[PDB]
Amino acid sequence: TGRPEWIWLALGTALMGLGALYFLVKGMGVSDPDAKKFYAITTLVPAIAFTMYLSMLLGYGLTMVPFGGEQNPIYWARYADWLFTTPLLLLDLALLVDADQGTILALVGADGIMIGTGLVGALTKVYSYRFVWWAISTAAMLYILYVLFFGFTSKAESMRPEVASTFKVLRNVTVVLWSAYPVVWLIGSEGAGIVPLNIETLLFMVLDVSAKVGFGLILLRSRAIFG
Ligand SMILES: *C/C=C(C)/C=C/C=C(C)/C=C/C1=C(C)CCCC1(C)C
Repeated sequence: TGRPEWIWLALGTALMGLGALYFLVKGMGVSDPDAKKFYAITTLVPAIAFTMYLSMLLGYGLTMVPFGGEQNPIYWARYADWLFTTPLLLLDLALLVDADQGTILALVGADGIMIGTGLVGALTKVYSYRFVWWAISTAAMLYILYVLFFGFTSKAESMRPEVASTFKVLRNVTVVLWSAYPVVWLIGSEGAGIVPLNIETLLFMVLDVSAKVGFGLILLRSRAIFG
């Protein structure tokens, strides 16, 4: 096939794999129970991303959805990735500030809605309705971000500055990166079709890698993960 976006898919696969292995190696050397916890969660994130990037690289996770008078290429494998990686990242943040079970449940649920409606919208055949689903998915993301900024930050204040400071950074990277996804979707292949798929794939790999390996590197190198 040789689609123009394959190089970005290859680069995404490469970076997710390397990040996974490094986390795995670093994770199985640590003896601390809590640290192990964070390591297992944070290693799984890029591990899942790797498998999906690899699949997409190999020609799977791609479907032609008709709308706008065109046969649009929609990479659905992405949602198969995010469905499990986004809530896991959320869990990492939750465990960090000792969030309550109710909060976590609500965050993971909002996250499920976000990815769920997101895919439904990415698959919808009525052009205008694609944006209705997109709209609901974004509303869910804003809820998650609101909670992370207003809820979590507040509880991270019962933690040690080292932990509060680590969370702030992770929270910040998350707010900035996550905020970008809906915009990429809106102007890319799933939306307005303004930004071409190859470029679109590039933007997604940068955000994905930053949000997983970037996030992991920051979290795992901190002393805040220790019991
Ligand atoms: C490793 C992957 C990460 C951190 C992915 C984050 C993804 C989002 C915040 C995605 C958000 C979306 C919307 C707000 C609406 C349209 C569809 C999505 C799923 C692209």
